[PDB]
Amino acid sequence: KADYIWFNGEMVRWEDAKVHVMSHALHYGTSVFEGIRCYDSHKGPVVFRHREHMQRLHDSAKIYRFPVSQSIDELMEACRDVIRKNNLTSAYIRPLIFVGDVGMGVNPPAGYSTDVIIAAFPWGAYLGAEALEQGIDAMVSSWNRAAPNTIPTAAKAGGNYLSSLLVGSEARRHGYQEGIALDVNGYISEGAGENLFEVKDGVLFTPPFTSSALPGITRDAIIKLAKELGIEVREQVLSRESLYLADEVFMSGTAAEITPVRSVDGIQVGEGRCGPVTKRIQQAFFGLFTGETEDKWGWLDQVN
Amino acid sequence: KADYIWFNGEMVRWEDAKVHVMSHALHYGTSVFEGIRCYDSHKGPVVFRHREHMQRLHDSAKIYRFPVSQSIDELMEACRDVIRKNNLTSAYIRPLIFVGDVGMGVNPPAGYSTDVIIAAFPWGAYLGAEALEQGIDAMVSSWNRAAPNTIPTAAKAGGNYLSSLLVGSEARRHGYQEGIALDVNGYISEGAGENLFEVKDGVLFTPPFTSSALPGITRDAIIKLAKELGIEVREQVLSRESLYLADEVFMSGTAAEITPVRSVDGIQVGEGRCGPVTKRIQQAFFGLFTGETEDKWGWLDQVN
Amino acid sequence: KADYIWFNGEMVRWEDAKVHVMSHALHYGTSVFEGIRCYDSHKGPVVFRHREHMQRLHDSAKIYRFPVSQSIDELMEACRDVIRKNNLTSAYIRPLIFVGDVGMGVNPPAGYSTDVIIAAFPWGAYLGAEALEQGIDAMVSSWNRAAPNTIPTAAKAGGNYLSSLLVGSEARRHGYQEGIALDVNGYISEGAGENLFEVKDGVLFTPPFTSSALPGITRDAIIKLAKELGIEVREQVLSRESLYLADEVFMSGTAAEITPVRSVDGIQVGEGRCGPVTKRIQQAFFGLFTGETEDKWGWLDQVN
Amino acid sequence: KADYIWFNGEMVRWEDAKVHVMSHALHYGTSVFEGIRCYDSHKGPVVFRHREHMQRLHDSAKIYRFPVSQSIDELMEACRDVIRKNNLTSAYIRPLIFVGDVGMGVNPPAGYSTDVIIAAFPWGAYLGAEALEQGIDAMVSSWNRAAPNTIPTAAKAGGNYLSSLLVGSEARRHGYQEGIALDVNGYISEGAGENLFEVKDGVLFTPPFTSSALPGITRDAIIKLAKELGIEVREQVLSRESLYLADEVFMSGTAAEITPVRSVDGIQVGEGRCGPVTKRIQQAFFGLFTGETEDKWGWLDQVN
Amino acid sequence: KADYIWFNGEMVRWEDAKVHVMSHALHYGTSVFEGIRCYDSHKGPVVFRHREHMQRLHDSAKIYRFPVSQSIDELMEACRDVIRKNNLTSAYIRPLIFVGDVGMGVNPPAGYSTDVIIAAFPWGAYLGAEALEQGIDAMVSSWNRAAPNTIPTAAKAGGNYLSSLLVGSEARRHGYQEGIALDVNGYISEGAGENLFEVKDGVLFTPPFTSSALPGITRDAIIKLAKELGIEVREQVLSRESLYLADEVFMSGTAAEITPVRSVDGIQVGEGRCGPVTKRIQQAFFGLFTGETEDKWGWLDQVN
Amino acid sequence: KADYIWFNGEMVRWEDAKVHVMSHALHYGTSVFEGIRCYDSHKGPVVFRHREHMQRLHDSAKIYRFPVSQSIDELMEACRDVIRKNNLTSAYIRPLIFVGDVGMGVNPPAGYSTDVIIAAFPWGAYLGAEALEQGIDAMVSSWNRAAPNTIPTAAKAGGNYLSSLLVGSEARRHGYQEGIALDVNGYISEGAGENLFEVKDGVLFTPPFTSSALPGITRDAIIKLAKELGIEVREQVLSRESLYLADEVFMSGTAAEITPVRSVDGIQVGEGRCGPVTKRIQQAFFGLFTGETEDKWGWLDQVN
Ligand SMILES: *Cc1c(COP(=O)(O)O)cnc(C)c1O
Ligand SMILES: *Cc1c(COP(=O)(O)O)cnc(C)c1O
Ligand SMILES: *Cc1c(COP(=O)(O)O)cnc(C)c1O
Ligand SMILES: *Cc1c(COP(=O)(O)O)cnc(C)c1O
Ligand SMILES: *Cc1c(COP(=O)(O)O)cnc(C)c1O
Ligand SMILES: *Cc1c(COP(=O)(O)O)cnc(C)c1O
Ligand SMILES: CC(C)CCC(=O)O
Ligand SMILES: CC(C)CCC(=O)O
Ligand SMILES: CC(C)CCC(=O)O
Ligand SMILES: CC(C)CCC(=O)O
Ligand SMILES: CC(C)CCC(=O)O
Ligand SMILES: CC(C)CCC(=O)O
Repeated sequence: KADYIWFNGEMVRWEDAKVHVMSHALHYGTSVFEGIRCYDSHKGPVVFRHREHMQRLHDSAKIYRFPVSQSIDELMEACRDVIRKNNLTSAYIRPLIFVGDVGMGVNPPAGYSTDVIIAAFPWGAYLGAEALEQGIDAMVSSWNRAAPNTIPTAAKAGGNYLSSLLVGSEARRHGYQEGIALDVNGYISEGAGENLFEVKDGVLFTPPFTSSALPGITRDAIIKLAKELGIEVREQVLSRESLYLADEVFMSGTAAEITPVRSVDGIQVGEGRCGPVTKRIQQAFFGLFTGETEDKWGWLDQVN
Repeated sequence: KADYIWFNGEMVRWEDAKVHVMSHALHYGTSVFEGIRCYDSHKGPVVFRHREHMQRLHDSAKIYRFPVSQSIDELMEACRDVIRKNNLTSAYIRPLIFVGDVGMGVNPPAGYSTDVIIAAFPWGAYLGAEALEQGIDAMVSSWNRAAPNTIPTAAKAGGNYLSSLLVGSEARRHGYQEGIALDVNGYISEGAGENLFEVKDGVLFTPPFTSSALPGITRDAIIKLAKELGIEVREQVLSRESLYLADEVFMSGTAAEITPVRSVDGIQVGEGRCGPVTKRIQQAFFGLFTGETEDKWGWLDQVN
Repeated sequence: KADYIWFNGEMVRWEDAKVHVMSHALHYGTSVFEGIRCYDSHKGPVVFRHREHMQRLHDSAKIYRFPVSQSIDELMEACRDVIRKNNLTSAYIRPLIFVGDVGMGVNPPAGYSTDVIIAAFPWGAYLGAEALEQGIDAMVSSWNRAAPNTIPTAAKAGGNYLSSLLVGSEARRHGYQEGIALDVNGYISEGAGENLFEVKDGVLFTPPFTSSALPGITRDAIIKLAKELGIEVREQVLSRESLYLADEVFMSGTAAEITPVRSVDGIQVGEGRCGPVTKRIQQAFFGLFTGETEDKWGWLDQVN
Repeated sequence: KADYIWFNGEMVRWEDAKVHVMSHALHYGTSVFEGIRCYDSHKGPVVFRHREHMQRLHDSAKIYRFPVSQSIDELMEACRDVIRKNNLTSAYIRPLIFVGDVGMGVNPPAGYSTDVIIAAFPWGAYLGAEALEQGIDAMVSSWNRAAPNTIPTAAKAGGNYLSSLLVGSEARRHGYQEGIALDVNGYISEGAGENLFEVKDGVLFTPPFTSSALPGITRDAIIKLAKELGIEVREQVLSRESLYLADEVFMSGTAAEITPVRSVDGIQVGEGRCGPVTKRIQQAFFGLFTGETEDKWGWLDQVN
Repeated sequence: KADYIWFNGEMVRWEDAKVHVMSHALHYGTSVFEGIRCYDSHKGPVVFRHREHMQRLHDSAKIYRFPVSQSIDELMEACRDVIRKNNLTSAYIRPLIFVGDVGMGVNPPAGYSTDVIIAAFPWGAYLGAEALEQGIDAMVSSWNRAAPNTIPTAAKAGGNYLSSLLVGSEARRHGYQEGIALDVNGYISEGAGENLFEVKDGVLFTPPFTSSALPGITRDAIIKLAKELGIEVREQVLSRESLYLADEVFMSGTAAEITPVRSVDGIQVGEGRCGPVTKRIQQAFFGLFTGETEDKWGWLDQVN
Repeated sequence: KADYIWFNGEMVRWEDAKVHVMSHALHYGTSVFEGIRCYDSHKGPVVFRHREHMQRLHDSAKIYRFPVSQSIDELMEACRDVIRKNNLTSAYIRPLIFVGDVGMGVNPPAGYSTDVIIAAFPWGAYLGAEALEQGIDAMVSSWNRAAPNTIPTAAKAGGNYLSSLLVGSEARRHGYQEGIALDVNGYISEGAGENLFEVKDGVLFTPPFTSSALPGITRDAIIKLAKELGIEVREQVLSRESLYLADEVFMSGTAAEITPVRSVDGIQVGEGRCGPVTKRIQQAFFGLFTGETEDKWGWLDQVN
């Protein structure tokens, strides 16, 4: 929780950010969202890969043809505003575009417009406080992720999350911290809400987008950092068994950051601790906020 | 629109039926809903297959493990209440169970409870005023319906509708009234929001639930009425070409009722008008509210 | 070979029935055809299920949207004409509608019309003289039949036959008489150019159309005859192994008529001879031309 | 149209290039063909990648086991002959090998031989005169391309085109210039008769042959030219959504040459005009016939 | 354990029934087996559906082309002998045909013969003592059963069980008594080593063999018993969610007999105890050994 | 055959290495094995990639959760011992870990242990004496290899071989030396018991592990050797037709070593003899045992 929320152009007090119960998105999952993080750094509060997330918000809405009034720059300025306004140095930002109080027909009437919301608030490690250091225990779920030409997995839309709910809850019900989903073909897709990486003989592996895996921005950052460290990266389809044969395995995401996976299905991964390559990558990633890692791509956007 | 909405046990003015913008269902599609119809009949206002719809509401919530405080009888009494309170003789009722203002984690915290809403209001023919008589022009969509073990198609959940949105909007964008989706295997599934039936040589055909088709209550009623009329019904997988070789084809649903399909992909179906078997079924269905058709199953629930 | 061929409305001498080498169908497989048989019977020459084949010719062209000038009755009269004209008592008739000398673009220009041809000539048993009595040796091919929503298997079109060529030639190259194809899922579809039936514990089994099997008219006749004989018929998906466990197995088609399969992949079927149920069915089928079997459906069309 | 056509070794007047209506290829799609282009250049008339096309003609025939009497050099000499004989400086050449007047059995009798035809004539831009400059509007088809082990997509055979007909006609029926087909898995295959390329962040992307995409010779030329220009090329499986997120997208083929795609499914691609990378490639391609681009591979075959 | 084992025609003492460690079956899973039960009844010791099991033994070996020296009658006689010789009144019999000490090449040399073994011994309820009365808790496995045309699921061969090991161990590792596997399409196949049945609205449902389910002999008996009791049986494909919506669910097998399933994935089935229809079937089944159920089919084979 | 076999830590005479007929592995395919080769070289008897094979033995058992008492070093020491003890200078070693005489339940009781066996003996070329020089004739099988998430293809387990038996026996039954299997998608997987390679335009191609191909150690060696020779290697999915268009094709495996394939399905590959690239690779491979090829990786383990 925080003080204000940007709602359609104006800062509104948290308690007043309400919407009608007949809002389209509540009944039909018609919304698109993003997960962005603001980190306190050596240059003060900074939003990580800000433009890239806002660009993806526009891309997700474009696929579903949701009209967006605000431009990427407007959304970026609004985001910074929310952080200053709430006096946050570090936080989790949540942009949400949704179809509001329009008719009850599945297809909204021509000429309608969407409601936009940007909320910021402090949020710790998604998979746990000690998760980044010690790693987590994952389980391969019995539920598969969406098939290729059904519900576009490249779009970060609300309705998609019924799948993540099923995958993740099943893992947690059995004592695990997160669940790993396979696609309809039986290959590794990704975790319930985070991308999956494997390390084998010093080489980094990740499933392509065609494995029903969302084009993670953290995923993209890791691939670029790895190339700077001189680590070979291979984007290819991975079998289920590969999880038991890999030297290391970890998950990535905005909320999950970079979490090591110490075991899968009760089978220990390597030494059962955070691996050496995962460590190098974590150090290089968090080094961006200390100044140890040079921001060569302009991933740090100053809030001021 | 109407005057009141049942919200968590009490009648609230329509305009005051608001919910926080950080409600789980707005971000993750975590909601379950129903479509029920109240018809003005020879016995006064009557809710069609009321218990069955409320039973399915509980079933959809059960699959996702959403806790429901209200029993089927409570929900039924609340439904009748909304209709009387709003002075409606005929209307479309919309029960909605959703995960409210709880955390932002995909998996709701233990001990949470859902919010329930029941709204009633007048609503005409989903596919058009003259649709029931003249029929509509459908198009086979380029988007497929959800694969079998991904997002359960037997549950009527909010997030599911991103698919119906894609299928339906594509058809309407090209001049058609509705779109027909095929499953991932290339077989007929159903319309964007209505079951599909075909008539060939006096025999009724419908895809099974395993074709990613939701277990329609109108679909079930039609199969039962058809058997009363002495019409053979075959529940089997159907190829795409069957739509072009069928003597008749129609759609079923609570909102769509029984709508004839006069053409598919520009190819005329039979005579290009409502067929004889579809006619028989329409008369038998609507006859329930006139008294011509005996309600042998107890499908009519008096509102009083 | 015979004397005349019906070509676009007029009887032309066989040798003169030529068409330009730039005819669309030669380059793009754009043609639809039928296989019909005329049998010498107790009522004289009679065409078997004449209207049904002509109706299917129209259906196949309809799916591909090929314009057909002739009506079903015109085509039927033309067919009878060809048989009388050539003095045939028994023969194989071959109706062929194809896209002729039009442009070279894949999609023919609007307003074009198709060329129609009807040729009749004597033709023995497709799988061999002794095949109907002793049976044949079949082999399951390594090539699969067309997937569901790619090239419609319900249409009897020319281009489809590249598949039948592959399936059938492979079997014959290895010493077998015919090849049996599986669909993309690994279930039994049908032979290269004939439907497949299995007999197990007195029950008849056949794959549905959804197994990429063409809706055979001989197949349909057998199903109806079987029901008259009090034989249970089950139209369901069949596994590959079922061919080794079945008591009997046979193929059906216009050209192949009813051919028993004595072995599959070197594994003998039952006694390695024509089975009892297959025999009953053959007797009932050929009995239609002797008068022993009453033509209750009007399958025999007199040529006069 | 032109004056002569090479038919089985000798130049025949166009109007006399006839074949019997009972030719195997008319009924069973048993033919293999090529699309070659002759360009007027700085070195006079020149056939683009002549040997490669004739080599593929032999390869397609080899897969189906069609006997070819003519060697690659004979076919090349005959091709040049047709161009000179018809006084063409620029034209579209169409080599066609087909199973002629042999029996009516699906499998041709042993010892048979095929008929060969080579026709040349002027032909403009396949997708339109202004298509190369302005680009076209494409639509993702509801029909999928052939599954992997059914009808070999690597062979350019006649029967294959029933699929291209379905995909292309559907697009044109809805106001689009061309249709893009997905494979049975739901991934991008290619256009109805042209390969598909996408540009994203300066990188070129194309589906592999395993996506049911024919090994285009223009496709191969573009990949080689791109590498000369220092553009990274990635041959990988592509999701349907990628078409909406791509900076640029274009089609390639002998008849279509290099056509930009300005929109897909009503969604604008980048700027809605020919993109910068597509431009570079177009200039480099057409530069071959001006002398600006050095023919390092020996792609230009002088007709003389 | 017992005193003797029938080994290649002769009664050998249990302790001496050894085979070389280089036996083909030990390295390549090349064996076929059966599970048969001998019950103490009102007619004394009786082997349940003896011939049917031995017939299936021959069928499984036939699929793999393993040569069997003994006829069905000899194997039945041998089975009865082992039961008498070991003084058993009730027991579990295990016939096993395997490729013995032959070469190390995958394909055994021509002219080889198999080794046959028949061991009998007392064996309680597979899923537990109180499992038949109380029911068990099942879990849907993350591992799928063999695809249709890979390793024939209709054959009861040794190598198949690597799959059952994976499915069953996963369930037991999480606190469940048995695991339920889905096929590659995402539909219900069966338990790790027992067929699956569902009861909904008084109707019995079971997946067909094409769902990668072995043709259970107990399954076949239940279907026939149910028809005697006037219970409708439907053999059709079932979705995963159906397990949560079913009134009752139970498993069948020789070793498992008829075990009720009180919960699936933590979701209670009906009342959480053995259901009414399951009970009727159990009573009818076990009634065969008391005389209450008339053996109309000749399922009880006297040992003497 | 040889004199001794290492059995659970002790050298036992060949004839005495027996196990009970009720051993779990005999009935359920519950075993894991390796194929290793000892070559007579310039440094004396040497085991090729010894550690890698023993490492994979542990990996296969780990996937199935079979407990292994011996460490990789103990197994390597045991392997060398057997070779010395049997006075072998060149041989084929066969390590086999299997579930022994434990209960008859599919899941072995907790606390059980496995039996380990290591047998060594002389063994010639798997596909024939002159196969390495002349090449073999292969056939594409009608049986497909295991689907992705069913029975893990990355594990070299006993039960897997029912598939290899079917694929290989079918080829041999038709006059071929080996069969090539496609996966469930219709793409090339590998031979019945050896990996598959293709050479096209001087480039090496091999299917990835996700094509249901086991991670061959010989396959891995060839890829590394090829990179040393400056030959481009591409690990990608391959279509069936690619076998007919390839310049060269060969198989790899411990027992098969490097065997050229001169024809596939009766279609000659290239020149019909061992190709140039295959030859270079063979010479480089066998050169390791002569000293001509430097062992840069430490692949040769001295027996002493
Ligand atoms: C958002 C998301 C991720 C993480 O992506 P980032 O862009 O790295 O935040 C991973 N998986 C799924 C399913 C997601 O929706
Ligand atoms: C609700 C629904 C239907 C219609 O079902 P009824 O129970 O008859 O209202 C059809 N298809 C989908 C996708 C639906 O959600
Ligand atoms: C025509 C055909 C048949 C036979 O059908 P009939 O209508 O019985 O002549 C069977 N299979 C295929 C592939 C066919 O095209
Ligand atoms: C011929 C063809 C192409 C274009 O290939 P080019 O060799 O470049 O002429 C593309 N797609 C299909 C289906 C084709 O047949
Ligand atoms: C043997 C078996 C069964 C049970 O079959 P019964 O003939 O009833 O003993 C069920 N499932 C599998 C996988 C089996 O092997
Ligand atoms: C063992 C095996 C191979 C060969 O692997 P190598 O490690 O090279 O011996 C190939 N295919 C299969 C199916 C195998 O089991
Ligand atoms: C809520 C998360 C599962 C998804 C967005 C993120 O990674 O922040
Ligand atoms: C909007 C509709 C598709 C909802 C279901 C119904 O009420 O029929
Ligand atoms: C030629 C045949 C394979 C097909 C048509 C028929 O059955 O007559
Ligand atoms: C008509 C075209 C699709 C043929 C291929 C080409 O010439 O490009
Ligand atoms: C272990 C069991 C699954 C074997 C088969 C049976 O007896 O039911
Ligand atoms: C029989 C062989 C396929 C076993 C593995 C090998 O040694 O290559």
